[PDB]
Amino acid sequence: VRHVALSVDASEWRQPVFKQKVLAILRRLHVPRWSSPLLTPTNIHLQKVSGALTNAVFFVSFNPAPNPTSPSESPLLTPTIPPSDPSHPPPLTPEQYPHTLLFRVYGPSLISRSEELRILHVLSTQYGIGPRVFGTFTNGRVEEFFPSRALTAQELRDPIISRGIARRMRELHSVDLRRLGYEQGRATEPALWICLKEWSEAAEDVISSLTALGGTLEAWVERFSLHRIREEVTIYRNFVESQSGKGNGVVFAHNDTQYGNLLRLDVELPPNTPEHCRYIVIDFEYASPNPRGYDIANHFHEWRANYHHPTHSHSLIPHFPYPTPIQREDFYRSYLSVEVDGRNGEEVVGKRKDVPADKVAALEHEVRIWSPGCSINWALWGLVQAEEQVCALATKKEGYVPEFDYLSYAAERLEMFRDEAKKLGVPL
Amino acid sequence: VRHVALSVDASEWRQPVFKQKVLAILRRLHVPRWSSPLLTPTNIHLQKVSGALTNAVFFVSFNPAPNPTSPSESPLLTPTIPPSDPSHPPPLTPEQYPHTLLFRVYGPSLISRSEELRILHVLSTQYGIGPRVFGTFTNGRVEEFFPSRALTAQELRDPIISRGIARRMRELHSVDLRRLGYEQGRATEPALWICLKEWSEAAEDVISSLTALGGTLEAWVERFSLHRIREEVTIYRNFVESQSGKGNGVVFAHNDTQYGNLLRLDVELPPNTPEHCRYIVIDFEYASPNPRGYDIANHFHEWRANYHHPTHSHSLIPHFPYPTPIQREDFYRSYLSVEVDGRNGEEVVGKRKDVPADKVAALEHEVRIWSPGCSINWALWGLVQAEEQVCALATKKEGYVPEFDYLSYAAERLEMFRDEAKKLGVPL
Ligand SMILES: [Cl-]
Ligand SMILES: [Cl-]
Ligand SMILES: [Cl-]
Ligand SMILES: [Cl-]
Ligand SMILES: [Cl-]
Ligand SMILES: [Cl-]
Repeated sequence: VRHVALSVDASEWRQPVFKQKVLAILRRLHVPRWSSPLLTPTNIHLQKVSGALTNAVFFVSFNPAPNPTSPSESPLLTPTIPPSDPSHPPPLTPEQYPHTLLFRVYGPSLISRSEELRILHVLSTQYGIGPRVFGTFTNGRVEEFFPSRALTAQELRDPIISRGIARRMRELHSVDLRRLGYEQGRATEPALWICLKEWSEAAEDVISSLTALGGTLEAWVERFSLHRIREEVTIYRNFVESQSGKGNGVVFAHNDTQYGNLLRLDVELPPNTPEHCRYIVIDFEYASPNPRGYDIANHFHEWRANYHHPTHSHSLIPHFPYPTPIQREDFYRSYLSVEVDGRNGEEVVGKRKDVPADKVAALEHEVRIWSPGCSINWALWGLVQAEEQVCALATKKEGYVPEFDYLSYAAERLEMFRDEAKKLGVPL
Repeated sequence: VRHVALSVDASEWRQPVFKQKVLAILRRLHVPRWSSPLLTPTNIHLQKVSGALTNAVFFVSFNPAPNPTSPSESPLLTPTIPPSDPSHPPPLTPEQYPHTLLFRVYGPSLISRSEELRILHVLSTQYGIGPRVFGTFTNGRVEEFFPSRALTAQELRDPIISRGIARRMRELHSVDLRRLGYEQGRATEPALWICLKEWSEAAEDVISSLTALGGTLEAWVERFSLHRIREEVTIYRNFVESQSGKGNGVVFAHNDTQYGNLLRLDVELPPNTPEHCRYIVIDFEYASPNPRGYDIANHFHEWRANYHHPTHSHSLIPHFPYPTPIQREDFYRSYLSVEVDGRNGEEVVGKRKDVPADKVAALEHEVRIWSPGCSINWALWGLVQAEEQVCALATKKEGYVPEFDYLSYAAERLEMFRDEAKKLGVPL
């Protein structure tokens, strides 16, 4: 995998130097067509993909005009081709136009990028999962963009799309964890527990600024009793491990199947290939060993929309419905109808009706047991993202309005955890 | 440009070993996606493109099914995706499916392949012309196929398509011949003359088997007086060089713009990009320095269809009409409305109406002067392809029926030459 030792400043993406540095990276990576010596940075049609939280993602597609386009924001959707100047054609004919790319810029940060790269490499070459990476640069990487778009929240409950999502996760979960570097395989410890320990310690660092001020803000931390969380994780963990239906260890989980990381491929499928195969999962930033019921339960929470992803303060929280018992069963049947022979890797697909009911009900129990974990997971993740809001609140920076209210985000998910855990049977 | 030292036997293209060797070449070339270790030769959906004469050309596209498809013949047209087996999916999801390739296998043989490669490299990197070559093997090369199809004979006279063809040739002709290795630039000797000398000497070798037998076959050679051709080339050459309107030296000519080497690109063009830009020229096997009027006159002859390309004996010779004076003028206006600044390479496109009439009429005279050359060119090329038919005739191989009647092909074009040259003014 090719590498170039150059960086971009994502905060400068609206400036010409950004296109100059992008082009330099594409040339040194020998990205085809983009490396043509006949092009210059003005040929970069640049868009920032909205809804990314941690990292900045950009579309890079071909601008045929002699003068540059202004950079704009856009959703995750195949860029429209910008107009040309008929009197000053580009130096290439259309079959040579450069293809569209995803240009990922890392923020600061789970798994490392160097380990994420090695995993992505195994996933693609041994299991046929993941994007084509043209190369990496100092703080990001460059990927092929296949024409496609993100799903909507409404599309998660479509039975055909839901069926495809269940298939793709099953395919993810059939990856041999040993090939990824986890020596213990299915007996590896769930990444959930390590995430709750690290983020609860960081959460404590963040909210100590509120406590130290006393008064109002300390009262807020006490109203939502944020210090007893460690004592509530441990009680929940002891209940889970004490369950016989907790599942057989862990699998390679995506851990973040919100609709923004689910793609509809814009492609003509082969004859007989089912409609639900045009759907795939993207963005493995959070992927790691976890119980399969955790990954699935997380997806079901994501039916409600803006579960992991926070809501902007100027928008209404979506609130789509959680899947009913039969929609979850449709999901399980689709999920379990796919078997991958571990010896040779062959995938065989069977009828959903032939899945046995004890297998379907056992998976439901797994989901039920791991589902509260997803909420405390994102709750503690929320308190960590609140570092900046807290720092402002503690300083009383005039006129500050946070882009996301992560404090409220965390309270809400913490109460989701406490409530689902109580109704599950956890003595919290 | 990557290279692998392996060969294929094009005569074995219907056999499994052919797919095995194709896959081996794609891996060693590191063709993306095709190099995936999850694929095998049964994933090669293989088609032989019809209408190739010298060399064998194959489509290589993705077969998703566990069992191989049978190899078939096909025209130059984007292969349909063959059906999959829903119970045994391919090991890749659709965004990873390998793209379609052109797999060219050379026959025996103008310019060399090693020089053709260096020229193709200059044409692509400095002028934006030509195919993306993934790599070469011992007797061929592997190219990207962009979705597209060959034109039909009927489409050559469509004013929009004709306009695009004229543009693309102008763009070809603006190439600096010095960048291609021809030190003398526009003063380089026309390749026509070297082709007529070499092929007339080979023609003589071929037809000497007919003469040596006497009787019938010698009478045939005398009926079409094939020995006085050298004396007729020289007379025609002295008339041409004596013309003041012969044009200003030579340009990089394609020399073979039959409809089979003209492509309609299947692509969504940028806004404001004119319809005729979806048309391009392919296959540079015959390209070389020649007078621009020669290349254009050759294209006009090709309006009649099956000019260069022979007709199969079981088919009727097409016989579409030659372009009228105004269709040729439409062609000249479109051709001359494009200027490429030689200093910096910028292309500017103007209105066809603003082309001056003296420039249009001067180009017509160039075409008229060089047009008989095209017929003697293909006539002598025909006598050379007749080696095998003559060898059979001279042996009286029982039941022999030639795939193409090259002897008749050559007589016909030789009389086209003699007739157009007489009506031009050549004392032949
Ligand atoms: Cl590509
Ligand atoms: Cl163009
Ligand atoms: Cl399939
Ligand atoms: Cl490609
Ligand atoms: Cl598939
Ligand atoms: Cl244009």
